[PDB]
Amino acid sequence: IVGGYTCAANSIPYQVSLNSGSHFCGGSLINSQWVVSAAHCYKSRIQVRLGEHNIDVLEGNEQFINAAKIITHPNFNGNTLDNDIMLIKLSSPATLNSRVATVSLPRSCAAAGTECLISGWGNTKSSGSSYPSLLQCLKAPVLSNSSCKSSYPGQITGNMICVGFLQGGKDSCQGDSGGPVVCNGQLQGIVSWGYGCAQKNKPGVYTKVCNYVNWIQQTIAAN
Ligand SMILES: [Ca+2]
Repeated sequence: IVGGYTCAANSIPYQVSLNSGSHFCGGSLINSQWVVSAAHCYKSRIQVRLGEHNIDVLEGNEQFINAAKIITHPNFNGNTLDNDIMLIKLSSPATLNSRVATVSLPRSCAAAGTECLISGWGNTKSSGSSYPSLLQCLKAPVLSNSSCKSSYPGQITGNMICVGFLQGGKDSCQGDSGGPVVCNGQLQGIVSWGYGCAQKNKPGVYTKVCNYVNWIQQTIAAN
């Protein structure tokens, strides 16, 4: 997250880190046995780390649980990033408490202008690199389809939204991928793609979760 602030410890209790030796992408817990993330973050072995704030220190709130099943959307397209969404089933259920909690799926899609909270342990610099140990937060609004499609002509499908700022300076980046965009208590976005991070006139683009509630529910019931 570029241009953000350090979240209060354990204030984002549905955020997960996906780990394969080290943190590589984010995710959100949506029920006790299932995490949702981005399909472009796919790898064959993943450990899910819940209850994290500082990813470099063991703090005593953490649960580390191995993924048992990894399911990418059947129509994910690696060229356009359409349908960039993946579900992970945990090998044993997470135990829900004050530091580990689910986030609701969306009851409807969101209005332009809606304010949201984006979080993750991705890159924090817009020139260079630096990955933080402490979770970072950023508040940003859903952009109208007009501002989003003008930024990326021909590249925005019906399953994508833009959230962020056209002046640059504040955005998600590498390592935030798969993490949550939560607006009025509902998971509306998954960090997906963009041109660079925090560039003027190039806001982040996010998978539009309100189109996938049926797929998520049907996949959970079947597995
Ligand atoms: Ca920790």
